[PDB]
Amino acid sequence: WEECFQAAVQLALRAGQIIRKALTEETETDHLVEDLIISELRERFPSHRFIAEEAKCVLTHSPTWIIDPIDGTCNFVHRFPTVAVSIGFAVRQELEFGVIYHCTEERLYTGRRGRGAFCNGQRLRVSGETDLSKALVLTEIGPKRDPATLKLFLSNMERLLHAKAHGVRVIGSSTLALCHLASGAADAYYQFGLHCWDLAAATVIIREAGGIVIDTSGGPLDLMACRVVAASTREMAMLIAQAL
Amino acid sequence: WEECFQAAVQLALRAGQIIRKALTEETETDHLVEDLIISELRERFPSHRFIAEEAKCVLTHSPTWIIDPIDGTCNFVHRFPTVAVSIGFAVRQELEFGVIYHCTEERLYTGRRGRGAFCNGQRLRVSGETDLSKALVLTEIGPKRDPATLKLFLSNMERLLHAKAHGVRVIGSSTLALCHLASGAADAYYQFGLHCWDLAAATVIIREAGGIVIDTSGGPLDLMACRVVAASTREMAMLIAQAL
Repeated sequence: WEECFQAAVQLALRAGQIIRKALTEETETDHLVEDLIISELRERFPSHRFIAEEAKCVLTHSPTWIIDPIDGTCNFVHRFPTVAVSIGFAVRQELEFGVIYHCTEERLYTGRRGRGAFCNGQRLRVSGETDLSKALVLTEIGPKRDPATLKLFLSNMERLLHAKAHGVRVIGSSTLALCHLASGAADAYYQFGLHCWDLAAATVIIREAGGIVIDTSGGPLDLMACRVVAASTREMAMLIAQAL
Repeated sequence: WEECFQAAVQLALRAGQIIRKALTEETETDHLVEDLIISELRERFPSHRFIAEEAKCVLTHSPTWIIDPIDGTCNFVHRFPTVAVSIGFAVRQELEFGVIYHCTEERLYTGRRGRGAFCNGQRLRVSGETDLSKALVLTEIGPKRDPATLKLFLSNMERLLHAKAHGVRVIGSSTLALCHLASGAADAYYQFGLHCWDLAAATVIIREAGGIVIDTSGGPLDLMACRVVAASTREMAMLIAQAL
């Protein structure tokens, strides 16, 4: 699906341009970026479907765009330089390609079904680490600050920390957090209550890099489940969904 | 102390390229960096003292060097690109200059007392956030994990999130975390069990940047205390401090 993949690449970094020059300044950009991507993909393929924030995440069987104009909202506002656009694409209720741009570091993350995953030219591949005790695991807080998700939050980290994890990292971006996964920079990821536009693109990439992406339970991924376990190995992934 | 400062700067940079180098492969470097700096400065200023990993943080009034060849050790071995070199300087029992160089993303942070703070030649200024509820806070698990130092991490964390804090960030580099604080991309920092060589250099940069660096307890910094609270505003430092 080249013309579309190319539309994704071309837009992800034009958006990525808009956000870099925006970060220099001292919600508008979001919409700007949103309405940029979605209006052009729209009347580029007027009959395609979309799934971005602006129930649920119900993926049909038709060619669907799954978009997050700005991932790293909060980071943006504090100008924490961990900000991203993520454009995923599905066909036949399968994830086709993904394109995730690190606006700051200028790293185009791409992933096509069966054709591998690359960051800036060269190929990516996960780690294969299977021993959780030797692993660097990623996760994120969340927008919602209810005492039930926050207790949750603290519950899973203890489990992961009592699971004897090498180190934990939370960077304010699930999209980039997972791209770290895909490239080997980390060995596992988890999170509850996260929308699927933050998931779609990263998954094809993580998969194409040789990794695994499942439901938190250890079962298969469920886009509407709003959760994830992404790992370097299905072993690692299993250890993580077990703990918690 | 112009002579000295450019000594660390050139070593932070020398060490850095070596780090970036060695990172390129697929901890002997840490020794290479340790020597790389302590050696030179040793010959250069043989009358000086060294505070480094090898009582520990007993600072006199003599001209003393506080060094961490590599901050972000676990990150190194994982290839997680959050690794830093730390060379701090004190004279007459006060912090004089600090130099921190994000090896990978190639940033040389510096700060000299009276002479403000910088990164790559641009003047740094703390954020100026006093509203803890609007704060991006950074911390670190730390070294040990013995249950003692691991349920504290979760008590602190739980407390912080409990205070309706914007977000939490752990990136696996104390000095880099603390540099973000200087830059303005974060609002505060807190940690229990971090050594002075991680903290000497950063405290200088945060101070010269307009930030406040204090003891965990709200009191002033006690370098032999292996703990810190740093923040954009004394206002913030308190709201954090009175959460702990």
